[PDB]
Amino acid sequence: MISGLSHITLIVKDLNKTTAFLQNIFNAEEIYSSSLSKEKFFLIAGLWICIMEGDSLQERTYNHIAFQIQSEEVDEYTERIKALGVEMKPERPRVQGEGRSIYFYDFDNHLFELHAGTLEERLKR
Amino acid sequence: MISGLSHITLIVKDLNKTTAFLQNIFNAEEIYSSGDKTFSLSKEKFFLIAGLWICIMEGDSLQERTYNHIAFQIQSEEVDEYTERIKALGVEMKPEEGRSIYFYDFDNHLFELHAGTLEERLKRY
Repeated sequence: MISGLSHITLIVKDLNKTTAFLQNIFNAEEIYSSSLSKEKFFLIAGLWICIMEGDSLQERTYNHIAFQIQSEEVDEYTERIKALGVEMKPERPRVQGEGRSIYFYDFDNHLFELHAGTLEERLKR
Repeated sequence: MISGLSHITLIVKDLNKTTAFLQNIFNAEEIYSSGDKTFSLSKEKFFLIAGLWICIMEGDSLQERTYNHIAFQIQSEEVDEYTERIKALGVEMKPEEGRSIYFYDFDNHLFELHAGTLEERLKRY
């Protein structure tokens, strides 16, 4: 059986610029630096994230990872995002029981979500 | 502060096919299903995999394959097993015994099953 999540790997054109983005917004903790290729490992809220430098670029889509935050934190995270001038999506339509979320991109078409809801709340079906 | 992973969202062209894929390889557990075509409401399902909340929505598949990917953890003893398990589903596998397995679903998503922990990966001290 699957024990759980091992890690998430992302490809970016500029590793040092992405590093700063991760360290600033997600308080990412760099735990490794290159090797087969140029890469860095970060710990983000317990999750092992791998960033590799490459010219590969996925077209933008709703395929994304979302991190858990608290409702009372949506505004502060919003100010933080605006400050770095990163691109933010507008309010997405949602149903009752679906908490607030903010969406923004990195520099390589990676959509990230900060969700203030709980799976339990969305199970009023 | 970001407390952790909320969920992972994947867009697929055919949920039924993808569902079976998730069930056969990851023992994915379906816990939610919505959608109503006569009401112009696209379908989506929520799955639990080794405790992780995974969301699937119907839409276009990635139009190209990249190295960005999600890696799930397993045991070294289970590598040969999953290798065969995945081969039996007929999906493409990257030959890249063994410590890590790479393969695509039906929508150009690259998955990895990885044996070994973060600690193990960074033992070089």
